[PDB]
Amino acid sequence: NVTNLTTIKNQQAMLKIIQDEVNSKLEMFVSLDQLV
Amino acid sequence: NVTNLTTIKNQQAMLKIIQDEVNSKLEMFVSLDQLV
Ligand code: NA
Repeated sequence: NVTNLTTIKNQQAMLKIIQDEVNSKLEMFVSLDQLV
Repeated sequence: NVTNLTTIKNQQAMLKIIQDEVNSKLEMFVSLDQLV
């Protein structure tokens, strides 16, 4: 039972970092859409 | 054990936000593809 709570933590941190990574690429796709 | 649930609720909220943002971007991608 301890482990799941710990996993949820580590997974929380790793989810947060990856969810921050996607946006930077996205904005350029936004700029390309504006250009087109 | 209750904390694990609270952290899991935080997981669900965070993903939710991310789940949205990505859908909002994919819609504009679809619009671009149809236009091209
Ligand atoms: Na794209």
